[PDB]
Amino acid sequence: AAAAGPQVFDVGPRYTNLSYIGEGAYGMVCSAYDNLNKVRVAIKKISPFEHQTYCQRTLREIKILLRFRHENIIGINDIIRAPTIEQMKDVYIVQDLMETDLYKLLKTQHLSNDHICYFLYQILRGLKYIHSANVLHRDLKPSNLLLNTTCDLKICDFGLARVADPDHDHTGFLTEYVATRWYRAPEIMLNSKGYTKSIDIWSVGCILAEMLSNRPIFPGKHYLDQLNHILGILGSPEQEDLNCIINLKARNYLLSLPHKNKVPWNRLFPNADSKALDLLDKMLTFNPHKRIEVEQALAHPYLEQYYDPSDEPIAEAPFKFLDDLPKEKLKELIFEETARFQPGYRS
Repeated sequence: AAAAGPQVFDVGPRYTNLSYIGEGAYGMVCSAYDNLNKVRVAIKKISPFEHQTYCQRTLREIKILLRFRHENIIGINDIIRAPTIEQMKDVYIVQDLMETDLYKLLKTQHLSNDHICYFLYQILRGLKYIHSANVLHRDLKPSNLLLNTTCDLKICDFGLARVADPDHDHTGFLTEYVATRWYRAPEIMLNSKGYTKSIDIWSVGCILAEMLSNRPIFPGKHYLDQLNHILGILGSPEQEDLNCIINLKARNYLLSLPHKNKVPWNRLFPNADSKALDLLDKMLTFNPHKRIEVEQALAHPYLEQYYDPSDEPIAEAPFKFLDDLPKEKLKELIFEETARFQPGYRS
């Protein structure tokens, strides 16, 4: 019994004065007023119950976000749903209102070196906490980095997140993959399921590059094209790195390519701070075993103004949970996961 330029956006007695925003993440987003807290908040209506995938992504995200508590990761403030499973058709997730995201910002604004440094610091600070919980985000990109007007940055969208599993990371050449193409690490196309922490560091390197130039560094138009963009900049992998790829099909593909030399980061980014480029290089390293880890990245000289490991907190314990559960049983776990926000007992 309240409408937003259709459709039904019914968020109960707490949240007044709706105001449409976007249409992302298989639902719809409005600004609204939190009468208990007296601040404007953001609300996403989620109607995922018709597709098993939507339900998977939704449960995964709610479980992680309710467990995490960190300044640089979006929190869930409230969840609104019907009082029974039967009546529950939609779920509304209430979060802090964030003005913009890095994707929208990069369309129109050039970043100062100071803004790049502070945004990168906050991304890595959030990622340290995520990785400390043994979780991989697996879809970091500018549109999943929320910003407010005071340059505070919060990571969102844990729909493809997974618990790290390096022992089961190996796969064959050209294995299909779901996360956003332009931010995929080279090993995804060669021999990796993206079950290790290094997958996220690559995505952060891509984001840094994009903050430096306002354009994606590796804009592949299709699955294999992505690998060739990467190789056009990094150059042919070195023998040691090629020897690490024991997958014959992936190794022979790399050996089949004509030799390409590295394109120097300062040719690519002539206006960039040289310490930023040194860190860039370390994040965009071909061999994931040689790729910098999140805590080393935080200690890099580029970030010296901000680095303070006592103020870079970690999760109080690892996270542990999947795809085998049907749409019906997923609705039930979602119902249980959101119980804490219910009025429940009222006299």
